[PDB]
Amino acid sequence: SKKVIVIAGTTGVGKSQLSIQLAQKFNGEVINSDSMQVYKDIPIITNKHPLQEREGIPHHVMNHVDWSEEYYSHRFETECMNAIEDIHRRGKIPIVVGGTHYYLQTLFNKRVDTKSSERKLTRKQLDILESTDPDVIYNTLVKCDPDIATKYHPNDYRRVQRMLEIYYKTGKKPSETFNEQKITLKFDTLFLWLYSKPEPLFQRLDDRVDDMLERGALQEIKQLYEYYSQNKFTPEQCENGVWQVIGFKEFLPWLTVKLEDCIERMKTRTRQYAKRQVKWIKKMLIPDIKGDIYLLDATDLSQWDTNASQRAIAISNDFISNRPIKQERAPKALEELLSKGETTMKKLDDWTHYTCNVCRNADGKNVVAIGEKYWKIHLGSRRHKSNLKRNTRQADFEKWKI
Amino acid sequence: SKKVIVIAGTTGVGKSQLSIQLAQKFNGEVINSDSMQVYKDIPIITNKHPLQEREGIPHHVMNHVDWSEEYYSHRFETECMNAIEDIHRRGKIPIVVGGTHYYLQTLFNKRVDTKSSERKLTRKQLDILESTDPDVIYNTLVKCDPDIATKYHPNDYRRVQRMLEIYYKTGKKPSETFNEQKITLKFDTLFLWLYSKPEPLFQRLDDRVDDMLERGALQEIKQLYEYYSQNKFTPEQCENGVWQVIGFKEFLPWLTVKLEDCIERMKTRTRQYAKRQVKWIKKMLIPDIKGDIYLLDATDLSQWDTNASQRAIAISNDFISNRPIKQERAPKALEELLSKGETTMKKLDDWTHYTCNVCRNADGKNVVAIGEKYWKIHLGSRRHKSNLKRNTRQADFEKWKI
RNA sequence: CUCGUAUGGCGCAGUGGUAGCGCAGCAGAUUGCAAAUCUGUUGGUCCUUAGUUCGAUCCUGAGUGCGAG
RNA sequence: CUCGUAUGGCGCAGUGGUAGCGCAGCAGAUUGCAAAUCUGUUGGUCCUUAGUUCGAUCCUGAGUGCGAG
Ligand SMILES: [Mg+2]
Ligand SMILES: [Mg+2]
Ligand SMILES: [Mg+2]
Ligand SMILES: [Mg+2]
Ligand SMILES: [Zn+2]
Ligand SMILES: [Zn+2]
Repeated sequence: SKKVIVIAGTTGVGKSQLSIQLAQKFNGEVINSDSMQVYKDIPIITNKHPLQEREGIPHHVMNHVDWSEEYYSHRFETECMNAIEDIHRRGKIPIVVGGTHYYLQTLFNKRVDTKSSERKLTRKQLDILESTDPDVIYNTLVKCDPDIATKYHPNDYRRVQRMLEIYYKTGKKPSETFNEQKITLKFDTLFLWLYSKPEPLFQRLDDRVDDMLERGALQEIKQLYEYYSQNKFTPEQCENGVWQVIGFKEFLPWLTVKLEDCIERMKTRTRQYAKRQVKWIKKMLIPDIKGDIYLLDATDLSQWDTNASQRAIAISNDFISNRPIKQERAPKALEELLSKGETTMKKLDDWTHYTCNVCRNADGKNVVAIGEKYWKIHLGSRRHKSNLKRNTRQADFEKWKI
Repeated sequence: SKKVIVIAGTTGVGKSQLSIQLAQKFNGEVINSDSMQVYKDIPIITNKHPLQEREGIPHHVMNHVDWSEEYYSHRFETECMNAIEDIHRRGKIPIVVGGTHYYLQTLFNKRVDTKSSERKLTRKQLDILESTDPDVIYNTLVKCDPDIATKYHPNDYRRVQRMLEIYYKTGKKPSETFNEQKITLKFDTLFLWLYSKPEPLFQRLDDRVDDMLERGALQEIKQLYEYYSQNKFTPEQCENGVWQVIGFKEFLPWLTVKLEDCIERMKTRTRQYAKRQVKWIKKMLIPDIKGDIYLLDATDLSQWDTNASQRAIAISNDFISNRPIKQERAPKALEELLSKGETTMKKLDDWTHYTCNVCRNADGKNVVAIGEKYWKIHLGSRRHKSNLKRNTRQADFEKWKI
């Protein structure tokens, strides 16, 4: 009965705090899921409650990757899948905690294997793959497997390129692979959503940036700018590694109310990450695991012990005890959060493309709407209204000539 | 990949009526589950849509059994599995329905493989298995694997006996087998719960019995008593076959007011089945498939086309189209029906046994409560109150003699 | 006119001293029998009355409801 | 009292004919980069008021808040 407990949510609710209670209380090792904490030390700014608070619970896939390195999906795909191994073969229950919920796709069938195949990537194929022009690599995909071709935009470099590579290396179009995909989840899992109202969670996430300088956010980033030298690397790769952490790039140009230049920006970047996190849980995660998840009202921190702690244990208990849970799944307060309307409903289903002939971006290309709902939006945007007006307006230069 | 569309619900909405609407628009075979439709003709009373409005839709597992045969959970566990095969390899899709929701338990990993190891039980083992006394075969189980032993009552013949046979034939205790059981479901499934209010569904189920005589319920049962005469199946083989169908035993005295004797009884038996059906879906099915099911308000039959038909297609559609459904999963009206409280909550979790020393049934044995909740109930039942009262009295006289 | 019977929603057992069984109902169970099987439990205080009595559902008479020649 | 000056949520441009830019904010995508990357979009009656001009956000008269001796 390979069971696995997963804690999802925005930072500022107590995930790395609950993962501790649900650790010894049920014998488990906590795995990480932050495309930041994996980088050697440099805590505080990268968030990670002091070691003397992990209650001796062996964490995995975190604090080990070197600054002058890059962390990708695959990396976690194996490093995580691996930690689960050890934790399992040790009668201990894994507890995956993390903000990059994209990585949660590993805990269940959703990845495309691309290594066991030796499809000789002929020169002609690579030239198309490693092409400088985005539309030429797209049209190629449009031909072979036009299905998946529509699910993406002709400007989605990373995406279109990824799909074609799959068609080439595996031979079998990626459209079919998905049409007959397991989608099931490995190891019986228990998803816990430790959510918190936006307004408060925001006020907290900001006072968290303030009191973040006191703990030594200064030295943190300062010790970060130090590694910046003795190596040198222009923004050609100095914006994809530890560099992303909130506080580095903010004081980067401020080191070649001037304080606000970095303060307000930091507090902003934080919220953005949060907002997206929620979006991914609501539009991706939840819908995929078919609304099977348990919310935890973390809005009021003065009731966390009863609204998130106590509640968590109970739920987590029956989960491990192989006994069906009796918990309502979500407090009446945060009830709509799981409703199809606040989740799956926000998804996209109409992929039919649309092209506006009277509008185009800087790249010269005409605008490309995807979906009736959105195609109709463009046709109503000031943009379209203006181009359409000065169009029929530049035409009125004929009446005054004929 | 291979998908299936089950249709649960009592017998007073249109499960068979809708199983057709979908089986066509989405191309599929309607696998039956009702343990009554699986008998040569005799439909007018065993209920099963006539070929008239059949619209040439293929129906499996039904009408293939003869009056003289005892159908069980295995013959279905095989026939169904086979029927689905054909459908899956014929460019179609299984549209399973049925009334005996128990059998649907086969649509996933649950049962044990007590076939591979056809090990022969030593005389000593069989003697214990095929014992006449229920407590002696139970104590045996209490010893080897006391875990599963508590999940049952010392009077649960069929149950306790079945568990022991699993321990013997497989060697591995049934307690562990369940503690590490898949529980997952084979083939992506879509459960549709075509429910309807109790009051109305009852009024309908009864006018159903009335107009049931007109279609020829008389000849139906009459042609049933005819098969009775041959070999004249004594009350030995009268509860293991078509015999149990409504009308048979009901009108047995009408062939050895006198009309109500069978009328009221019939209408009653009907409701009983319905009530239990709902309970199984609410306490068993739903909880198991983790509240993943779609209700369909069939209370008002004047809105069926919109509340059950239209709605069903839509949901069914995205299901097959491999697109996550956007349907609210259950109309605000019938909302509590899926709530943990109206389902999983009704389950039993405290299995600790309890014995009353002042109470015993006809079998002589003392009462055996299972679970605090219920142990406390017994301690307050009139039964206990009386035995406890007439006890202190016929025991206080001794306290008087001296 | 002759005679028994006249108890939980219905069909029944039963004792001078304060009551039961099955059906139904409610409820739990269900990992080859599930329209089966198992388990628990809510309803009467014995048609009405006056007496017979230390006290009657069970005793006597009667008003009354059914069963018969 | 004499001069600067107020343009969408924040900061800035800008033209005689009825407006932009960066940043926020909102929305969609995501099956080896995801704190990435891609795509779409809502905000102002250009301070108030009165005039020359056919036209006023940009010219002129004061009007009001803000800043300057
Ligand atoms: Mg933390
Ligand atoms: Mg007396
Ligand atoms: Mg003044
Ligand atoms: Mg922006
Ligand atoms: Zn346009
Ligand atoms: Zn008792």
